[PDB]
Amino acid sequence: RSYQFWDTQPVPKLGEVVNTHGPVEPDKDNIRQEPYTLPQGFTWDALDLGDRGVLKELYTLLNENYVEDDDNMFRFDYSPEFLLWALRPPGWLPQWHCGVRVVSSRKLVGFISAIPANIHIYDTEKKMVEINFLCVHKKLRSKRVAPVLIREITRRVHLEGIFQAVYTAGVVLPKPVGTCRYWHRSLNPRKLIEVKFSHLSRNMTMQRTMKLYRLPETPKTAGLRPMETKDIPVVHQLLTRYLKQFHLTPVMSQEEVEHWFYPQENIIDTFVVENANGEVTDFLSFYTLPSTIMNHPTHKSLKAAYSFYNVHTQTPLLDLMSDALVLAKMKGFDVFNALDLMENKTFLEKLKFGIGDGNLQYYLYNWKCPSMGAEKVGLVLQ
Ligand SMILES: CCCCCCCCCCCCCC(=O)SCCNC(=O)CCNC(=O)[C@H](O)C(C)(C)COP(=O)(O)OP(=O)(O)OC[C@H]1O[C@@H](n2cnc3c(N)ncnc32)[C@H](O)[C@@H]1OP(=O)(O)O
Ligand SMILES: Cc1nn(C)c(C)c1N(C)S(=O)(=O)c1c(Cl)cc(CCCN2CCN3CCC[C@@H]3C2)cc1Cl
Ligand SMILES: [Mg+2]
Repeated sequence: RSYQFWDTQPVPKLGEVVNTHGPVEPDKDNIRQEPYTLPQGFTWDALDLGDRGVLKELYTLLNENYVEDDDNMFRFDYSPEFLLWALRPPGWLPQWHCGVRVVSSRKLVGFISAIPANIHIYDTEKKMVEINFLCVHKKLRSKRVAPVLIREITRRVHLEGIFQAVYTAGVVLPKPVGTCRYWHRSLNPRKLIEVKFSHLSRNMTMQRTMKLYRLPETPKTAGLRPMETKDIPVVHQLLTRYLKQFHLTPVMSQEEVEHWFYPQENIIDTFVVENANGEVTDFLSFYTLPSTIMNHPTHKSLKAAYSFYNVHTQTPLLDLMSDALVLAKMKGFDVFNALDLMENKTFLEKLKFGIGDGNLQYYLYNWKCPSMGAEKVGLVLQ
């Protein structure tokens, strides 16, 4: 595919060999003050997610027009409260919640977001942004609106003095820094087979499959408990030290650790291991993101838990993730999803995860560096 838009952007070309490390173009010392022109009848609007009505409008846009599987059976159902968690971390800016509205009706038909993040990439730490929730309403598709959204968020980020970004997508664009693969652990195999997320091996029965994926009723690790306020510093310490081994990671402040890990029901779960000495030595975490199930008579929503950050120093990772599955099961999740990044390959096959179809490509904007294997990627975006 010849990339009409992406060929114009400061990113390496697909199949460019990259032996260097650094920006593609210099920081811009003058920035376009005027928003990019949209097609006639549409206008920019910064979305105040503190206005419940506006948040609801965004919820609806994404609920109806965001990412679907290739067979149009599932669509992500990001909740309003989840969207607040994902889009208002420390340093969030209202101008980086970038909406497109119809002029006449004010209907929300487009969105893109940036949130700030300090990013470690090989031997460099840079203040960057993370781009997510790029969404164009189905009736506006293939009219070149996404490039305008990308240029406009780029402009708004440039105005704040930031010249690099990190982002992920299911599609191949110039040029991935790394490629990960989704893996899936059945928790409720009957429902997953009923809704055609999984399929029964012609070998096996339903009772056999349920027996195969059965988990204990309680976790095995000594002194596992939910994260509490007093754990914020040590969770930060554990995460900071653990992430140094990977080549692409966030560098979180203690306030960011609080934001991303402190438990919020139906959004983010974090459990810490406090040993017999009273020291916190490990933690596991996973976020809540259901998918709407289209066209099934009895089942309307697929409850999925997503592996977030799991830090081990004294508990074996295999055991940590076993307890993660048990906890997810207890809370009523149908499936536990995880990528093959960080050290996840050490446990996926052993804990009966099955490999999915979807790839997640990782990208940097305006940063040229060698690509890395999935096991060196240490960043998880919602
Ligand atoms: C320094 C600061 C920098 C900040 C910015 C950093 C970069 C941020 C980049 C964004 C990070 C997003 C992170 C996420 O949120 S990934 C999730 C993306 N969202 C969805 O998949 C939801 C469902 N799909 C849609 O809403 C639309 O189909 C979208 C909006 C995806 C495309 O709209 P539409 O279908 O109406 O297409 P068009 O005619 O307007 O535009 C076609 C052009 O756009 C290129 N395209 C297609 N898909 C993607 C994609 N996922 N990332 C980047 N580019 C993409 C495509 O190759 C083509 O360019 P080229 O092939 O001609 O070159
Ligand atoms: C049950 C279900 N519901 N939906 C909606 C889907 C697709 C399924 N599957 C069938 S799946 O196997 O679970 C699966 C698959 Cl095929 C592909 C992907 C690629 C995710 C794309 N990115 C773009 C970037 N964004 C920022 C970080 C992630 C986010 C989304 C994810 C999954 Cl989760
Ligand atoms: Mg379009």
